[PDB]
Amino acid sequence: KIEEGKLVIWINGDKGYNGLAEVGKKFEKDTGIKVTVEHPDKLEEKFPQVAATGDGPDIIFWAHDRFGGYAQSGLLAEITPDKAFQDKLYPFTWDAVRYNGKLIAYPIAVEALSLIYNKDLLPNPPKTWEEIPALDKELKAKGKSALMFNLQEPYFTWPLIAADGGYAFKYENGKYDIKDVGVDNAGAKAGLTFLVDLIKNKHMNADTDYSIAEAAFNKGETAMTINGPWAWSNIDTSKVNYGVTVLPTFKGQPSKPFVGVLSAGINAASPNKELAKEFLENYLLTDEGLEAVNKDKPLGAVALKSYEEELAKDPRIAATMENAQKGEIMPNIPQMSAFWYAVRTAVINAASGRQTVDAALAAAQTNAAALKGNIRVFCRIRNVDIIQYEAPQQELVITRNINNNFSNLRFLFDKIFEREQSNDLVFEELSQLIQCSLDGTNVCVFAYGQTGSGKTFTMSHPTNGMIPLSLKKIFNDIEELKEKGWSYTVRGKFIEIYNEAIVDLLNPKIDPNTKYEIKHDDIAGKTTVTNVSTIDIKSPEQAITILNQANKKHSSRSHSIFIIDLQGYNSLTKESSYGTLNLIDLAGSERRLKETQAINKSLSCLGDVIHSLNLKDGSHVPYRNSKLTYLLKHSLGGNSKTLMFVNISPLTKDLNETINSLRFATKVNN
Ligand SMILES: OC[C@H]1O[C@H](O[C@H]2[C@H](O)[C@@H](O)[C@@H](O[C@H]3[C@H](O)[C@@H](O)[C@@H](O[C@H]4[C@H](O)[C@@H](O)[C@@H](O)O[C@@H]4CO)O[C@@H]3CO)O[C@@H]2CO)[C@H](O)[C@@H](O)[C@@H]1O
Ligand SMILES: Nc1ncnc2c1ncn2[C@@H]1O[C@H](COP(=O)(O)OP(=O)(O)O)[C@@H](O)[C@H]1O
Ligand SMILES: [Mg+2]
Repeated sequence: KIEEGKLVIWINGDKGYNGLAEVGKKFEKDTGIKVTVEHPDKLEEKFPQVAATGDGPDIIFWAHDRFGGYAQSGLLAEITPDKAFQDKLYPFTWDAVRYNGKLIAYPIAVEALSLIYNKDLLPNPPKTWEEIPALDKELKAKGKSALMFNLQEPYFTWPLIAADGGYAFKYENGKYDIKDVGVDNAGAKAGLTFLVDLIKNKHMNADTDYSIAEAAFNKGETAMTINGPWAWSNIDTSKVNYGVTVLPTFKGQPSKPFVGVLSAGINAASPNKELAKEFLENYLLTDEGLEAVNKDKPLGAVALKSYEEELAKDPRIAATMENAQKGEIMPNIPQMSAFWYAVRTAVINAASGRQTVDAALAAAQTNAAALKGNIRVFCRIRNVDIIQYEAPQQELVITRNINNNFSNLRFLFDKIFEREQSNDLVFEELSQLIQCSLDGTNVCVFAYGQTGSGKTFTMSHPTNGMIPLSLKKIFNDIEELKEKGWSYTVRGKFIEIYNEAIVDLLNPKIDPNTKYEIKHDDIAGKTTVTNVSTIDIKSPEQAITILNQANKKHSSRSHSIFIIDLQGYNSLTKESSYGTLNLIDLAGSERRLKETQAINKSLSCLGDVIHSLNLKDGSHVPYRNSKLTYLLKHSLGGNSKTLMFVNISPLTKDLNETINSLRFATKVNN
């Protein structure tokens, strides 16, 4: 638990935490209340984790964008400033920390990105992004470079991506429309394409991160960088004469940075809430409190009117607010984290050359929007006492006549297939996902349910199972894409997981000590299993034959995984792609004890993993916990797409296992 009678504070490592610690010392000196300031890594991810338990800091600092999520999860206390105190802060800063009509944090300062330039290398910085390549060539001839900035965090790249029309959520009326996302529109593609072109032309390096960019600029090696107010003090102590100015325009339009309000929230589980308020209102949010923090790392444009007025003629702060005015305040809705995770992955994938700009943003768009989503769950009622069900719009309602009362259990699916609806109709939901794989976005297709429910019929029917149809579709699409300069190779692996052991179902290695280790490349997001044999697929018919034979050999008590790797190269654009389609026929889920124990653990872990992924909020994803999830790690996370068929029997006698299956389903569908 949290210690009553103390304050523990968490703030990010890039802010002036030593200055903040000074404030805590004054608070301790006056009140006897000890204040401890900490800057743990990934604290914005740890907070929701520990605070869910009733642990964590009394006070948490972060930009306002994260706080809506915390509030929706009940992790924050409503703050209670009176009107005399509210009047001391700008109204627009109070707006940033209001969620569902309630104030959920104290606003501290307004932050936006600006262009920072070396006045000696570059007396007249470029007004446009478009000039940068030529400027870089000139500087390179003096052993310098034009621009270096953090490319790992979408916060830094977004202003360019937004310039020509990109946006997170359409703003119409009160509400941000979580169904209208602007991540893959023409504006966003244009911006990201420009960024990627800079990298292709060697004006920037895909690997550049915060530390690299900072050392480069502060050492006088690059002429420009892009950063926020917190970075100024390190430049002050450097030898560089720098200026802070408006970001470059793109296609004549201003870059639009996301505007953040550094905010301080109170842990709902703190037994120190009144003390936290005294500290925040009477010590931090004062001229002297803010100056202590500001002198450590600059805050930007502070929320406190008196001190803001005092610093207003600082040209760096003026530049900050000009860029701010041109950008947009960040939404604080829980969905923002989904947005950020999605865009982070897209940018990294495009910038590194692993995926085209279009394909990267397409996948991020889907992950970030409340539409079809990344994880799709379907119920398939096998064709056939038959249970009494209705499938209204989609909802499954099962009615039991429990001697002698009427029970109605309800379950919500993306779609429900039932009597005689063919494999060809079901495959229409998987069909468009094939193009995703060809574009390098990974895909998993699971069939789940009790033995007899129809998993293998769905996945492996020799004419129209999901496997044969997927192979058929892949080859059709590959042929069409030749017209656009693409050539692809198709490789398959067929493996089985039984009681946690991997068996190559194609080439069963003979050495008894032969190991099948799952080995990830967390850089490229690739995975191989040591010693599993791969076949080069020349036709669907060929692969289907091999798989038919490989089967000629228990299946109901193990996972069967068919892994198709798609590798493309385009001779016209010189681009590359690597995508994986995983087709999984799961072990039966029905309730030999070793088998049973292992299956339950595996299936339960699968559900744990999918559920967390669906929260898209950064909760822990325990891939290690099973060979299945560990194997499929890089086709489950990121902007990967998953399809889950929950197969069920229509027989009254199977009602209990059907209900178990259906309950698993609602867990993974969120
Ligand atoms: O697993 C991947 C990574 O996940 C973690 O980072 C996430 C955050 O959890 C998300 O909250 C989000 O971050 C946003 C952030 O919310 C937003 O306020 C802004 O961050 C600025 C910040 O306002 C500013 O004050 C200053 O500190 O710089 C920040 C940017 O670095 O923008 C963020 C997005 O870039 O998204 C990220 C993922 O992109 C985790 O921390 C990472 O370690 C992890 O790699
Ligand atoms: N939707 C369906 N329509 C008609 N027959 C089916 C359907 N699903 C399964 N079957 C039949 O039921 C039997 C058992 O199905 P199967 O796919 O083996 O279940 P599981 O793999 O889940 O144990 C198979 O012989 C199959 O032909
Ligand atoms: Mg089967």
